[PDB]
Amino acid sequence: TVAYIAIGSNLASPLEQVNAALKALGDIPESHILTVSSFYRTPPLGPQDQPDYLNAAVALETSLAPEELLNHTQRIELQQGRVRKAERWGPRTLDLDIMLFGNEVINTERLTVPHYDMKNRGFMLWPLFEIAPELVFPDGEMLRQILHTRAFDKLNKW
Repeated sequence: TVAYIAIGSNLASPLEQVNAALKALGDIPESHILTVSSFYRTPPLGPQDQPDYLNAAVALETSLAPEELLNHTQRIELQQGRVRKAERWGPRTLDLDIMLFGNEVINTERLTVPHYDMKNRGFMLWPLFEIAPELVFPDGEMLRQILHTRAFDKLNKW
């Protein structure tokens, strides 16, 4: 199998925060680094001030349970996905959501393979477009079919 995971960090370090999930995504048991797009850099929020939204795509070979695979990444996000700051570490900056899970669909109260928030974003589809520009979503949708229908502004590489 193979689950398309994403990577989002709210830090401004040389892949110092992404490196944590990068190796952890491949550290997920029953899987192993199969593919990983490049790191992007979407502009801020506009009115306020959002950091370098480093959005990347991944293609792990996780044969685990969509819920466990979710707990795994989520575990790395909270376990080894937090910034350090003296004796008072920071919040969770490491992000890793299962954009997809091979060719299946859940959409349950606990699961949601067809990343309910990937077919409506302009910073989560591009990364996947760098490894699966023609990703045929489980339900049938196409990553390209969404980028062409919305024409989301491309993002620069971090």
